[PDB]
Amino acid sequence: ATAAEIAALPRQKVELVDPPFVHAHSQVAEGGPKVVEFTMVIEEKKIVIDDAGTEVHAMAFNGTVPGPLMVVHQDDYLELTLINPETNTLMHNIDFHAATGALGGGGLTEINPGEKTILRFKATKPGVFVYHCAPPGMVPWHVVSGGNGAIMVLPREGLHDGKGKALTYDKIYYVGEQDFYVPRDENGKYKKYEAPGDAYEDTVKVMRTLTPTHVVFNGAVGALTGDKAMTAAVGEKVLIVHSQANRDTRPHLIGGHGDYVWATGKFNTPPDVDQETWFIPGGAAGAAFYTFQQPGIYAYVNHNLIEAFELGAAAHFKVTGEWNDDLMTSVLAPSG
Amino acid sequence: ATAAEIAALPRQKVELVDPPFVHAHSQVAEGGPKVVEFTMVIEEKKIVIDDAGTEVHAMAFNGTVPGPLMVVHQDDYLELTLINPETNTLMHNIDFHAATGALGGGGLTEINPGEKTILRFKATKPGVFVYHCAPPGMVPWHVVSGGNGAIMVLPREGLHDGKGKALTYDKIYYVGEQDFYVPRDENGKYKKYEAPGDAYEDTVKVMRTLTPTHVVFNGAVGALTGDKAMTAAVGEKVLIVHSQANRDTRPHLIGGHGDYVWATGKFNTPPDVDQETWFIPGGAAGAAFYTFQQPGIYAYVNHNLIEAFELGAAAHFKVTGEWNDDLMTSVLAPSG
Amino acid sequence: TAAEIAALPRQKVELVDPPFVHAHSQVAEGGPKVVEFTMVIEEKKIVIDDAGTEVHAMAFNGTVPGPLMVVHQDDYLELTLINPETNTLMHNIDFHAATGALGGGGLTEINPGEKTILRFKATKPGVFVYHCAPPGMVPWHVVSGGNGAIMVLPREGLHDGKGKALTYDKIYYVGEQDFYVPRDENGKYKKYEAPGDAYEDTVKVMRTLTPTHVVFNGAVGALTGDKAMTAAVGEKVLIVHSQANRDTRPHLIGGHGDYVWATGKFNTPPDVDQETWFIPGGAAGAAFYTFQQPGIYAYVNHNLIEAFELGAAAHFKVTGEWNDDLMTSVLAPSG
Ligand SMILES: [Cu+]
Ligand SMILES: [Cu+]
Ligand SMILES: [Cu+]
Ligand SMILES: [Cu+]
Ligand SMILES: [Cu+]
Ligand SMILES: [Cu+]
Ligand SMILES: [Cu+]
Ligand SMILES: [Cu+]
Ligand SMILES: [Cu+]
Repeated sequence: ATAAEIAALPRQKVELVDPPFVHAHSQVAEGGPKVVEFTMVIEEKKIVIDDAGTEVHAMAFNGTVPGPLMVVHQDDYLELTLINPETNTLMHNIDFHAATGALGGGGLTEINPGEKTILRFKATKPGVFVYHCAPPGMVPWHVVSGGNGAIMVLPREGLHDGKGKALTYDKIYYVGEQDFYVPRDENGKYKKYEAPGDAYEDTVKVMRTLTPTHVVFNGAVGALTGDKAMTAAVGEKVLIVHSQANRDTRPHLIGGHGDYVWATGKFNTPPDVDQETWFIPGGAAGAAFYTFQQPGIYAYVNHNLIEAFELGAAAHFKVTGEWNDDLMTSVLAPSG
Repeated sequence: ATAAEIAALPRQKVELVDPPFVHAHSQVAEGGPKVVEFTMVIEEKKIVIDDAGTEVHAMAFNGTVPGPLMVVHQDDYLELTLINPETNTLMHNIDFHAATGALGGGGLTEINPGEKTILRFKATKPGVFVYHCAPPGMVPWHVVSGGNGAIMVLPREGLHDGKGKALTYDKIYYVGEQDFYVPRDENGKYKKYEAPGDAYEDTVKVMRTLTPTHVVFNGAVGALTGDKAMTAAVGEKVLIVHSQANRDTRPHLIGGHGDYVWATGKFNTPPDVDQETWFIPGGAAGAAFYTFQQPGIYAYVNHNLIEAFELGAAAHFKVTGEWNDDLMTSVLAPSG
Repeated sequence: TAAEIAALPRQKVELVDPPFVHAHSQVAEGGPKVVEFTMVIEEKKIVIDDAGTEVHAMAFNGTVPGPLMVVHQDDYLELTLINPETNTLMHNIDFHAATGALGGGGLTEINPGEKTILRFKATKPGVFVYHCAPPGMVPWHVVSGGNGAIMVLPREGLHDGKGKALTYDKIYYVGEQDFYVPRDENGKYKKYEAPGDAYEDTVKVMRTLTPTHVVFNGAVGALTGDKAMTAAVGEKVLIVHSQANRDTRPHLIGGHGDYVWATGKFNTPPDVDQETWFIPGGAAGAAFYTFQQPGIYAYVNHNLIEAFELGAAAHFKVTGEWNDDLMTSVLAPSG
């Protein structure tokens, strides 16, 4: 399309919602290509990531870790207004893995505090894709400070399986998985800082060990458990988008499966089926489609169980409905 | 299916065999759906995991690390009797990745010492699947103490390749791979403990490093070597089921290939072909099919070669038969 | 038959250093050939970073990684492997592409002052690791750089899932190396007189499973600056990537993998529209991309700590015209 042609396209302004929720959208595309507009402010904020009061200087797209999921369709234009507020201390930018050229938008979106930019890219490829901050000289530091999220580029005709049967989700959740590298003192205590810059040297030392101190969902230990558990009902079709901008993960729905899993996150690559545990490399997002069959609490985990139950990479689903004794039954309950 | 229909189904009681062997089964299902019955006693026991005599307090399904492979067909019911003897000190349970609901069975199988339980589940999806102990609050500790195994749910029609050709193995082996985290003293020598509980806090410390001290097949360094080497012959078709309940692995047959590899372990997902090295994420089982073409010794390894040759993740095959100079020949043997 | 093999054409090929690849045709020309290669194993000190950090490398053909060898399915690869009397160690070679004798390693154990010639039939199409593998010292030889890759092209060249021909304009080979360099008490990398002096200290670092360096083409920044890879808008590029010991996750920052044989095997259909692909330790993968935008791209292991802190970052410098349909700055950074 020409510049004049793009300028003629319908503009639709989208209002983002916080992970793990996803803003309103249509699975099948509404008419021809549109310029879908989003705005996010990059917020620098202290976050507490565990019950010990451990702090991280987070870089939060739209105020969250991870930043929110943006949903467009293949061949829409994603037009992001990105804003760096005056109260911030650092330059920030954005690399969209979905985009083509200028380091994913990174080379065109470098904003100092008090600056804004507007980037437009054509979403030519269907899938779930990571985005992250990537300032030259400080790339992994910003990323492991929570400066990442994802987008979903839906096929204009919605999702399908390998064979062409439509796959339509009733619910969609976005899990952003985060590896943190929090410096400790000589007593094994996590250190605190009064400015993001103050933690830099200490953090880089920990980063180089390639061993995170915490691995969490939605920015904290227990962020997606208890009250903040994701919800479903027996018979509901759920899509779980999962991203990790820096480090590998192996998602697993304990009590469930991934009926269809785009493990690479790309919708033109046919999904794997009947998955127990899938694998998403650092720097990617994946998506799993499941229909719930049993009510109760599920644990959705990074299935390195040390990472899940020692380091924080565990979420819950709360599922309502009738128990199915055909699928599973206790023939003899625990007894002498 | 109703309770009355299931009650009407035939029962078979299977005798489990120790890994790497697999109990007598048929690849193609004989008859309609059965209720397949297994019994396992969990043993808390001291095991030696290397030639130095390093010991671990293991949690051992059926007394072995890994626990034995259970084999059923799709839409069979698996009915496990699980026994926690009174000589044990901890509660145990079981999560079948093959199963649907109650945390894979974990929520219905919490047994204290002196207790037993019977769990039935419908095997709705064909593939190889991990099972493991998963007691709330102590999940990874039990798993990395050896408390894991696998099952195989064969399609009723046996195995096929991606494209409708039947694949029939002559023999099957199950390689359970285990990451162990053994505390060291101030001179780097492995510590021993009187009771399982004594080791807990030191072991958690090593676990948090995400660096296993040992990575072994069938419970110990070199367990599948010497007169315990796996065997085949030229022309023989071998299925190799491989599981890792906690940590990623990258299986490789040195001198051979994976002709068909269900790297995700799920038989409705078409296998990769002509593989050098496949990838099995932590919390999953995979399976490779190979037809041996050359006689001699092969090493079957996790192809992080440090993990293979320093940490313990190497097995051998001894293969009998005639050498094929077409496939490979020494034109000029090592000479001055 | 014996005569049929004996009668097949023999052809000598000259190797070139990574990231470049020797002359080859994508579509096989004629029937099966015996393609002849020669490599001299060089034990040599190499510098791997900007602080002058040294490794006693084992370098097939004098390079880390060793060079890419290219043949076609059902060709034979016939390698003459030479271990100079000036070397101190025995070496051999395991071809993951080959069948038997531990990939060739059991037939190629050559002491200093020896050579050997190995022939194998390249029965399966794909990119495959090769590495040194002396019994009992396998990982030490591999993490000292003694590894490379080969490509076994389908006789009919590459195809997509629908069997449409994929023809590259150029090919690069990125060999990724995990190094495990000992440090003294003050955190300074140690140096050693002979390779064997470093053995015990090196194995200690190896057991932490934590590399000190993760590099492309044998050194931090080897494929950046005046040594960036190059392309033009519209140009079709195959990037072959190997890691003989440790997982990696390649990502073309600014680009994609249009077709990615993540397993490296050409009979396994490629994944498409890839953001970041995954290559397990002990394998090679291949990605096909058609550049759409000019500029600098970063080609990385997308554990960004490995990429930017440990060395796993390369560049592409791409010429041609910007495409505003694909991407445009609507409002440039402004106060
Ligand atoms: Cu940034
Ligand atoms: Cu940032
Ligand atoms: Cu990225
Ligand atoms: Cu247990
Ligand atoms: Cu347990
Ligand atoms: Cu599990
Ligand atoms: Cu060597
Ligand atoms: Cu050696
Ligand atoms: Cu190898």
